[PDB]
Amino acid sequence: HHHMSTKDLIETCCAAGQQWAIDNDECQSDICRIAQRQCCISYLKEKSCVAGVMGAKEGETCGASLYKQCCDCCGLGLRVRAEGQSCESNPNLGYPCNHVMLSCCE
Amino acid sequence: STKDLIETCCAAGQQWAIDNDECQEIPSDICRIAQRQCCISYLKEKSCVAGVMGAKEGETCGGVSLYKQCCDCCGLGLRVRAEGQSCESNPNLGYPCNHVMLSCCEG
Amino acid sequence: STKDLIETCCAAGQQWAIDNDECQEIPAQSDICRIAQRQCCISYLKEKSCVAGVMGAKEGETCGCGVSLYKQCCDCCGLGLRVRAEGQSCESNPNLGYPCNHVMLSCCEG
Amino acid sequence: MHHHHHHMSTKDLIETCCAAGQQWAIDNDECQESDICRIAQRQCCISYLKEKSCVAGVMGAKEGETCGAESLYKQCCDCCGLGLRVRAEGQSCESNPNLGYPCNHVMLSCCE
Amino acid sequence: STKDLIETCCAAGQQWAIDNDECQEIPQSDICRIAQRQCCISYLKEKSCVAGVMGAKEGETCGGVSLYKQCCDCCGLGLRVRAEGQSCESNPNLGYPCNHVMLSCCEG
Amino acid sequence: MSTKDLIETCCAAGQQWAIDNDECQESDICRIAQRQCCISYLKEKSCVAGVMGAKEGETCGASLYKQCCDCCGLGLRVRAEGQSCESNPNLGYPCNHVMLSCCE
Amino acid sequence: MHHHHHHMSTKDLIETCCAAGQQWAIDNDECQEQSDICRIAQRQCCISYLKEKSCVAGVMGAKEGETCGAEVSLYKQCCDCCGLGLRVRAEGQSCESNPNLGYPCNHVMLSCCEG
Amino acid sequence: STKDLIETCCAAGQQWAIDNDECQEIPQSDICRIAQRQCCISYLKEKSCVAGVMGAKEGETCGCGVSLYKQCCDCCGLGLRVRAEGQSCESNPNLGYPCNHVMLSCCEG
Repeated sequence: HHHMSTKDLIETCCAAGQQWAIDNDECQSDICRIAQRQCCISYLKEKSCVAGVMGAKEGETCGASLYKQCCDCCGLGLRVRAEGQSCESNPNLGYPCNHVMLSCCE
Repeated sequence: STKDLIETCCAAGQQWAIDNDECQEIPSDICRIAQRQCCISYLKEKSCVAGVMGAKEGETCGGVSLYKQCCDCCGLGLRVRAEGQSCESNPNLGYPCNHVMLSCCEG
Repeated sequence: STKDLIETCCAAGQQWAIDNDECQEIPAQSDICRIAQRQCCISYLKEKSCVAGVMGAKEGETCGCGVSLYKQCCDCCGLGLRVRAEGQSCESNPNLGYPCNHVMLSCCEG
Repeated sequence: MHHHHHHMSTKDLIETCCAAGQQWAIDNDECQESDICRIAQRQCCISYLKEKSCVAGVMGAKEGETCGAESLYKQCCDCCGLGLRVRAEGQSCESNPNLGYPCNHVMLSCCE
Repeated sequence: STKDLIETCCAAGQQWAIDNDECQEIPQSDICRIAQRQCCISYLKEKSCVAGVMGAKEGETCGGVSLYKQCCDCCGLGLRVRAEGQSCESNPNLGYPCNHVMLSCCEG
Repeated sequence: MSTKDLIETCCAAGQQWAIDNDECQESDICRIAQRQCCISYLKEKSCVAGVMGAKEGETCGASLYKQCCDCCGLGLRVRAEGQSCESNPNLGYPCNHVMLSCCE
Repeated sequence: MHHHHHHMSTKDLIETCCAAGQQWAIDNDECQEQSDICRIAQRQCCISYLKEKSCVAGVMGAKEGETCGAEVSLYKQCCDCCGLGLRVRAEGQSCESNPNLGYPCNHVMLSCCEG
Repeated sequence: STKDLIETCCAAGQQWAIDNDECQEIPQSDICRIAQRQCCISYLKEKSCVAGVMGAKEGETCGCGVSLYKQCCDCCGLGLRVRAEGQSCESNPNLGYPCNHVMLSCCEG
């Protein structure tokens, strides 16, 4: 077994997952596995998203993915800003698209 | 305007999500991006809400579906609440997992 | 239980309201659940739009198949404001309905 | 141009136009019918029709009528039906303010 | 005299407006043709404007030389302000006759 | 925003749109005020150009350019004949005003 | 969201949920039936009731000559353990507590041996 | 004698439990088989129970085998929570054995 509350186990397994994501670029007792996987995936998602945003700002192609999603959503904001128009929050775009579009627009 | 075009193409995307339950064969870059993103967001939020309800109903938790993710994350919050403990925000869990865990933990 | 199902489906409805600004296309499901979902979705949007409406009126905005009470609560608040502005006290008028009466009184008193 | 001016207080105007609205609702079943007056008229007109349709809805549910598919008739029928189903299961009614007004009140009344 | 010719040709233009509801067709001197056309257009404009004002006051949806829509819209501005218990302010940027019509509808 | 302020705001936007772009394609209250102030600006500008055209001896054509050019031309022709100007309100606005101004 | 809160002590909640569990066991023979405290107490009291009942049936089974079974319910266990005590008694030997048999086997063996 | 056979087969069962952590394939008279199985199960039950209790005291939150790990952890947890509230422990035999005993033990100090 383990000798740890459910809250502490979540914290512990979350940190392990993040650490696994940093160590390896992939996310390969149920409570622990869920927290591990979720924190692993979130780290890789946020990283790919930030790379995507930087890609758009640098003029790089988004492709044809959180890289692509964040690149495209940043591109929306850039194009609006380029037209001299003000940015408006559109929650229908979802997360993180809306936030990314606004950030790139402002 | 670009703002109105986004709104228009966003509504088309939502409508496509309702009609087909997928965003793969969806039909300017601005329009295509807004369509796809609003299509995906709709399916994500729908599957997430279903997932939360699943967890509260005692279902086993186990494309764009957040059914499993939201079910799992809700389940974290429920288990902590069931132990009489308070939950703490953990942004490392990501979105919407953190928010869903907290919501399920605090009622 | 039915009570827990109502709570569960109610929270789903509220969550749907927060996520999308509508309850018309709220997505193998029981009537009890569908009713609670829709009703909690609508209540959330009504209360939110109402509070926004009240703030609108107090900030000097002139209001004059959805569920928004923006306009209603703005107008009803405006009634109370105008009475207050004339130095008069308000009187409860339940015929105005809910939440118009309550909102008018609240805006009339302070 | 000459016009007829009146100097009725806002409070009195609200009362007056409210009574007119209610009376219009009673006379005709629609609310097609100064901003102060128009708001009070419409709101009192609509409240009357809403309360009436709501009470009809409650009676509908208690009689076993269908509420409709996918309106205050329908809303109050559905909300009453929640309370009825809970009562039918032998369970006690719990206030749920999240259901809003008048749904919560109607659910409780039909439950108890 | 030129003054009398203007009056004469002006009355002809008004008459043409009444008869035919347009000013494209001419029923001779530049002075006369100009006065005819201008008085024809003015008559149709003022008529359509007054109809537009009445439309707005009667609750009609608003909307060539016709000012029906313009005067209906501009009246509607004044009505809405009046309905809110506020006084109107002259705004010359609205142009003529929009400003005048808005004010008239706002005052009563 | 109050209705009065919204009218002012949307009016100024319309004028600004007219100045920026030479056309008026661009709440109902806001859209009406925008369009009306846009159109008035373009109308007054074309009218003033028309008046200047007439005074410079330019042809009016065979439009507020043409209207104001023609109306100015009435006043010019009366003045040229040595006759005094008389207000004729039946000519309407701005024709009457323009004719008088060009006549005096 | 509005929620209904209650503030019952842990001790009272245990008592309450324990009584519910026992009642459920009496009403229905399963223990399938929101806080962990309540769920634990309910389940434990439900299962204990069914265990003690099946055990007593098992003891009576052994005394009546019934087969215990082969290879929640303590029917078999208590029947077998009673049978141990009966066989010792049948040999004219005195009963000796053997705690290694565990609970309730030891107690049941002794009772059947002496009784 | 029957008594000695019980003791013998009981010790075999215990020994099997110590060697392997199971009694499902416990490898002959009925008396012997019963004693073997029962002593095997009791040993694993008591062991898992004591581990469970220690788990709860060390801050673990536990809420078709023979393990009492979870049961004894949960029951200990009841006693701990009551003690943590400053309240006195009350015996509740309806909780059964060993839940009641374990709850009390964890409650008292």
